[PDB]
Formats: sequence, structure tokens, C-alpha cells
Amino acid sequence: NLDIIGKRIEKIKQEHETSWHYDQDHPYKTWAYHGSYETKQTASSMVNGVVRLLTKPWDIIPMVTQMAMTKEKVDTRTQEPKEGTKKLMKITAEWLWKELGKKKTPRMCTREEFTRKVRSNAALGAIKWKSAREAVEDSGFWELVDKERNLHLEGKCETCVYNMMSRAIWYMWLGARFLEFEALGFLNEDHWFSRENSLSGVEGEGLHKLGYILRDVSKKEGGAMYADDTAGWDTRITLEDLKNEEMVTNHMEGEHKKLAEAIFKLTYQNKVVRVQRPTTVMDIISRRDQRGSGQVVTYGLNTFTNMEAQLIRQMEGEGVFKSIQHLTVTEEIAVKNWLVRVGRERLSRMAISGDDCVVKPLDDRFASALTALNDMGKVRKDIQQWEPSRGWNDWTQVPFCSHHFHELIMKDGRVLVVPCRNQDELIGRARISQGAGWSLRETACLGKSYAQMWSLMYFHRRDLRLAANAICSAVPSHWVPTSRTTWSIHATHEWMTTEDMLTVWNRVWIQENPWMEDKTPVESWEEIPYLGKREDQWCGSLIGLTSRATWAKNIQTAINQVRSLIGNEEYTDYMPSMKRFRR
Ligand SMILES: CC1CCN(C(=O)c2cc3ccccc3o2)CC1
Ligand SMILES: [Cl-]
Ligand SMILES: [Zn+2]
Ligand SMILES: [Zn+2]
Repeated sequence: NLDIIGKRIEKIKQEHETSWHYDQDHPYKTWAYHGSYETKQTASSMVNGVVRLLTKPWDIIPMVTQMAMTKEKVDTRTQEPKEGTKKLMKITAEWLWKELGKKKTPRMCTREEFTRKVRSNAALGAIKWKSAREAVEDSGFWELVDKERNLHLEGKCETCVYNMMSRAIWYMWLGARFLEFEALGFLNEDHWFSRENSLSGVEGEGLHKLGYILRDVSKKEGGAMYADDTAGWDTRITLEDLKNEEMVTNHMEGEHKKLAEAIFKLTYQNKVVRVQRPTTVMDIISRRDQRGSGQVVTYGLNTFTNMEAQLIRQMEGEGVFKSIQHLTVTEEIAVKNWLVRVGRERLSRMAISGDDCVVKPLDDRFASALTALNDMGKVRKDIQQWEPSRGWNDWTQVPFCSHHFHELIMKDGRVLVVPCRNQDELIGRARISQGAGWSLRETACLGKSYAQMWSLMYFHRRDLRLAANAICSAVPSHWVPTSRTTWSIHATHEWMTTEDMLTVWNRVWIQENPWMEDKTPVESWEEIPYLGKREDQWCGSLIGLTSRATWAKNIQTAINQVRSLIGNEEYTDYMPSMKRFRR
């Protein structure tokens, strides 16, 4: 307890000795409260004016406009699983880390890799120096990391504290993030959750492949496809989950092993967190369970634990084991022989991205196999605890990573599987920018990032192909796309480029696409088809409305408004790539 968190707690008390007070009005039951000190401090969503001026019909659609305006889950506790549950989880975790390790070598990530990440600008969740980029050069920072690092090898921790701010993001100081990245970065940096290595994973696949992947799961013999979301996944990670995740250190050696064992032991299985309570004060609270790590390591361990949970739900539906209460010795033998005999085949029946999953089990007994899943604390969202899962019968209706997928037949008979979501969501997200101080140039370059993503991923939506052409016509041709349209770890961001978008489309959808046999290049945007007119309207298209027809017909006036604001620059007209503007 305080033997592991004490140093951190006592160090904080000393930097706020003037203010320290053991309050009696602390709203913590499940979190252990330690003390409080004086604070005075808090970034809301800003609108992107380039995208808004070029999407005027949506200015009167509340689903779009409300996206730009702007607890009882973090302060709960999960029961400890039954003994049979613990046994299933240890055996499956042991086996899963062995499978993920067969063709990969755990290894430390480097200052250099971390330096390039911050220099290339990435979302690490950080807080003497003001910018992360500057701290990477001030050797004093690296001496602070060295100081901490040697404490970790001594099995102690001084500065690895969380700043808390169905979401809450646990920021840490850049040095705390370096040491996490050094010890566990390999999981993401070397693609341990790729489909090739994990069979169930989709890390680095890209949104152009997820649909083809769901269609390949559909080709397997079995029952419905199940996509049960969990109710607040990060808050349901048990210390037993944290202990099965830690068994990755069993595959490590030397310094690496000691560094990873201390991240698990001292930051994950024992946390210290500063919450900013308006009543304002800074509470120093602690706890052993729940997820609280870097977003990228959180993705990897979520995928791992979810892969484990879903194989165990599959075992339960196949009657590999009778009850979670206690596992017989012969049932343990059976679970292992099951894993050895068909583990890899059953991983390939899944697509898993963090807390999100699609399972095509052997048959529909999976639907009522709920005891292990509820007893692991992975309670399904929006359905009665003991009510059977509603499956899907068509892979084109299954939700995954906030998308559904359409089969789209090109004029030449070749078959695209394309991602899609309600168009109000796509336009509402492109109208939002994060953070302060953006120039008009930076704003335009973020608008251009969204526009190129739409041209590559959502070309089949009439309204997004037109708006993407308008935005690319309205931003200087040579200005480079900036920021991130998305942070999804499945994403590959082929739209972040100044290459010609028809050249990228051909590479992504034809040349590099293993589901396309005939590699005949497409020569024009007119060869590239749309969803049916009715399919387009069902997924939120404004085609057949008057506001939309005025917008499309007068698009060159909206393009000219934005060109006049940006000023006298080199622009290209992309509207003639569409038939209706081709004179
Ligand atoms: C649900 C149906 C969609 C097609 N309809 C149109 O009126 C239409 C098609 C179209 C294509 C491009 C620009 C405007 C457009 O309007 C009828 C209703
Ligand atoms: Cl269905
Ligand atoms: Zn530490
Ligand atoms: Zn759709």
C-alpha cells in the first residue's frame, strides 16, 4: 500500500506543505483518499471556419451543430471473479501471450523513437519546460528520467502520478510517459496486435480493410455475428486482469524485464491520481484496479484482455467447462487441449479493437453464454444482465469501430468493401478543431486533412465527394494537410499527403488491396461509384433537399468566399473531376 505509493504521496505533500489538509468531506468510497491542497486552474471544442463555410446546408441540422457545443463510473468497484473464472483467465492469458510471442521479440523502445514521436507531434497524454519538444533536448529532463528509471530498477517510484481530467484521460508528466513507452511501447511499435500476428486484432489495418476483414469472418461456418459493447470497459478492468496482462514480462529479460515489471507493479496495479474537485481543491487519491495508462498501451492491453474474455465466452458456448464456481482438474486439461486444438481457429472468428469486438462463434449457444462474461465484470451495455445477446445475420449491418460496411460494385464488376457512418457524424467532426492559437493557414490545412480522408474513405457518399472537392479547391494546392482527422490505432492515414488523391485511391483500393485480383488502374473519379441514391439518403445524405441543390449548383461562390479570406495564393479547381461540373 503506502509502501509503494507513500514516496509519491509524501513528495506531493512537501511541495504543498502550506495548504495540506485531511478533508472529511471527500466524495470517495472506492478510491482511497489521502489528502488535499489549494489549486486555481481549469479547452473546449472550437469550430473550423473553412469546413463550416463549405458545408452551409448543415448549419440548420441540429445533429451536426450540437456536436460543437459543451463521474458515476470511475467511483465504482468490480467484485473479484470466482475461482473457476480466475483459472480460465490465467490459462487463456498464459496461452495468448505465448501465441502473440511466437514470431515477435519483446524489446525496449528508445529515447530516439520517443524523441521522433514528439518531434513528429503525437498524442502521448502529457502536461520547467512548456512544450514536450523542448524537454526532449534539455538533458536535465533525461536526468529526471534517469533518476526515476534507477528508482524503478530499485522497485520504487517517486514522480509517476496521474492527472485525471464515458471518457476521462489520465495525463502524466512526459518522463512518466517515456518510461511506460520504453517498457511496453514494443506492443504497438512492433504490431503485436496485427491481424497477421494476433489473428483477432486489426491494429494498423486501416478503415479500407476492416470491411473486407468482417466479410472474411462472415465466410466461416457458424451462427450470427455478435457485437456486444461493454458498459465502461476501462472502469471494469479487475486487478486479476492487470495480473494476467503483467504475464507479458515472463517473455522479457534483463533490464527490460525489471523496467516492465515496475510499470505494471508501481503505476498500473497501484496508482496515485490528482483530481481537481471544485468544492477548488486537489485530492490525492489511490486505487489498485481499473485501466489507467497511456492511450496506446491501453489500446494494446484492452485488445489483449478482450481477446481473452471473448475466447472464454466462446469456450462457455461450446460447453468446454460446466460452471465458473470451480474448475475440475480434467476441465483445466480440456480448456488447454481446446486452446491447443482450435485456439488459433477461434481467434480468426473475431475482429477486436480495444474494448470493441465482433465474434462469429461456432453456433448461437454463444448468445446465452453469459456467466463467465458477467463474472469477469465485462457486463454488456444496454441489455438485461441475463438476457441473451441479439446477433446480426448480415456482415453489412454489424457495427465495428463506429462504422458499418457496404458492398459496392464498380461499373467494371470489381467489388469494393467501403466504410460508412451517419453523414451527420462525419460533417460534425470535420467542423471541430482542438486547442487554441490556430492561424487561418493551420485551420485550412486541417480542413484539407478531412477533405482528403473523405475522398479516400467516403468517396461513395455524394455529399462528401462534392464537399471534399470544394475544400481541396478552396485551400492552396501545395499547402500540406496537418493534425489528425482521427487517432484510431486501426487507422493508417494514407490521406496525410500532398500526392494526387486519385493516385492514392488507386494504390489503396487497387494496387495494395489483397481482395482485388485485377490491378487495372482507374483513370478518372467518374469510374469510381457511389452507394445507391436511397442507400445514400438512409446513411444521412441531403440529396433531394432544396438547400443541398442550391449548395451544389452555387459551390464555386462558396469556394470563392474561402479563397478571398485566405488571399492571393495558388489554387486548383477540382470540381470538373465530377460529371455535373464537367461543363
Ligand atoms: C431518395 C432519392 C434519391 C434520388 N433523388 C433525387 O432527387 C436526386 C438524386 C441526386 C443525385 C445527385 C444530386 C441530387 C440528386 O437528387 C430522388 C430521391
Ligand atoms: Cl442483420
Ligand atoms: Zn515511477
Ligand atoms: Zn452506410
